[PDB]
Amino acid sequence: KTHVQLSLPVLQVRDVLVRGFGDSVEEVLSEARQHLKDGTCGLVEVEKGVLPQLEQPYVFIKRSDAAPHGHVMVELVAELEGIQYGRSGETLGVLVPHVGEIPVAYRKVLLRK
Repeated sequence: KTHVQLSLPVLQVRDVLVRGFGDSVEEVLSEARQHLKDGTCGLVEVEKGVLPQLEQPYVFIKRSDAAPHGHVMVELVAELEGIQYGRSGETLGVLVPHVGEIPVAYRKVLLRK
C-alpha cells in the first residue's frame, strides 16, 4: 500500500528518552520510516522551546492534503541546520522513537509510505 493508517502516541518533550533517529538526514528519514512501520514512533507537537530540546536532524510529519476515516494525510520532511529535505504542508509535529513513554494523546495519520 502507498498509504498506511497509523495512530501515533503524542509525547511531552520532557518525557522523551531518545530525542532523535540518528545523525544524517538520510538516516533519520530511514529510521523514522522503520519505527512508523514497527509502531515504535512517537510524535511531539511543536511549540516554543520544543525543538531545541530535541536532536537534529529533525523529522517532521507535514499535512500533504486537505482526511480519510479521521486520518490526516502526512509525509516526512527532515531538517538539519535550517535546511529541509522535502516540501509539504503544515507541521503536525516532530517524530521521535517511542520506548514506552506514556502519551497524552493519539494523532491519527495516513502516511505516504
